Amino acid sequence: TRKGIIEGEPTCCFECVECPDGEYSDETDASACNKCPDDFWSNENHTSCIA
Amino acid sequence: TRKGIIEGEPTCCFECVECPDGEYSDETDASACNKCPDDFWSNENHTSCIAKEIEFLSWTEPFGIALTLFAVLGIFLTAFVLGVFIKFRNTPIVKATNRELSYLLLFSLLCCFSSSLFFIGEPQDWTCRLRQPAFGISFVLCISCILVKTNRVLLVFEANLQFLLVFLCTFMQIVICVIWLYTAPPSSYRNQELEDEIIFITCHEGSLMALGFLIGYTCLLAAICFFFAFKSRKLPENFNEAKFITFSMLIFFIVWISFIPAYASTYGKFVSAVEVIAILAASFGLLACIFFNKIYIILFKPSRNTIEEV
Amino acid sequence: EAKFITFSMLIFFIVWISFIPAYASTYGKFVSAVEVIAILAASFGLLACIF
Ligand SMILES: CC(C)CCC[C@@H](C)[C@H]1CC[C@H]2[C@@H]3CC=C4C[C@@H](OC(=O)CCC(=O)O)CC[C@]4(C)[C@H]3CC[C@]12C
Ligand SMILES: COc1cccc([C@@H](C)NCCCc2ccccc2Cl)c1
Ligand SMILES: [Ca+2]
Ligand SMILES: [Ca+2]
Repeated sequence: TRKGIIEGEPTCCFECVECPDGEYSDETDASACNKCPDDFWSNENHTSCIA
Repeated sequence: TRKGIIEGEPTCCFECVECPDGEYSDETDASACNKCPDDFWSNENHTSCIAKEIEFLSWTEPFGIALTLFAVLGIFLTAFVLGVFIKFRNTPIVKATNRELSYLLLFSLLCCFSSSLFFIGEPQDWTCRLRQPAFGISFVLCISCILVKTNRVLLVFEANLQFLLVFLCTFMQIVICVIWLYTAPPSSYRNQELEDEIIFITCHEGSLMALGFLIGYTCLLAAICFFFAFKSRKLPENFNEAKFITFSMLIFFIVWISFIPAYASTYGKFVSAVEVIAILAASFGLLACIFFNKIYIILFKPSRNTIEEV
Repeated sequence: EAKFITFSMLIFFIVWISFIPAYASTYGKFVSAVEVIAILAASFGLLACIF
């Protein structure tokens, strides 16, 4: 999951937005969703890459 | 495009990240992506909601035009043969084989050819309710006419009656169709489980059990016809019509056994096309393998149109 | 062997035409399976009818 902006609120106030398919997030409090490399795709849970 | 937080930097500072596929952003400076609604999909710029493409076997698709052309050819050929038996109604060849059965069979072949047309176009609820029953009933009526036209078949039932055989053989499958259409009728089903940019229109059979009974009864009748025609093929009665019935049943089985892999391995609109082809093929087989020879003798080389020859 | 030649070529045409709506819209292993089935059906039709 990535962080999303609530406009009118400080930067520490974010919402959790599911990563789109093909993009993974393997960390906690990651700003953007990381794209999988070539010949690789995001899991069902979008947490890493599987070939 | 949407705004993305930079680590350690205030809200005013943000990175522009293009909208994911499927979602769109209409207003500028949007903090989040909005999923396109149902029936709608993201455009090429992720800014608008383009209606998802609707896929079905179209009448203007090359497959649709071609299969309609061939079905119309079959209709014209069946009308041709029926008109030839009407013009030379009382010639010995038309008289020998029961001509009322011949008209019934040709009407049934017209119905078989016309049943394929219920597979081209956008599937409606009544269309999906009518598709399988129509071909099933029409082709069972054809097989029944052929089954009473062969030999050692009228006799075994007797131990006219021709219409009794054809009526029961069609009526059992009509009962199947009524039970199916009353209990679990088919319908039309918009699928989004295929490619997500497309809504694909299917027919939803109420139960594959009723479809299985329909197909199995249509196959059992043809198998009985083939089995009885096999033991009569050497007879030259009615211009070797027993061996020509054998040929028609063999074509039926070739067409409907080459249909299982063709149906299973087909995905998308063209699945309906598969069915059409099979239908057409079977019908054509029957027509030719039952009629054309005789028709030739009726119209060309009429010297064989004698009681001795037939 | 007129009927046998005729039915060999009928099996050929019928099998290959039934697979036109499949070959037109399919991808992956199913394409190769379609090709193998068509080849095996035409070959078996010739073998059977002729011999
Ligand atoms: C829709 C498309 C794909 C099919 C087009 C083929 C049929 C409409 C016609 C064209 C050739 C016809 C065949 C041409 C020749 C014969 C020979 C004929 O053999 C004979 O025993 C006749 C003997 C004689 O000539 O007196 C039997 C019918 C048959 C198979 C005909 C059956 C009907 C056929 C297959
Ligand atoms: C073989 O004789 C027949 C008797 C009735 C109908 C038909 C054809 C025109 N449709 C088959 C229906 C195709 C089918 C098969 C399995 C599961 C779903 C579906 Cl959709 C042939
Ligand atoms: Ca504030
Ligand atoms: Ca700072």
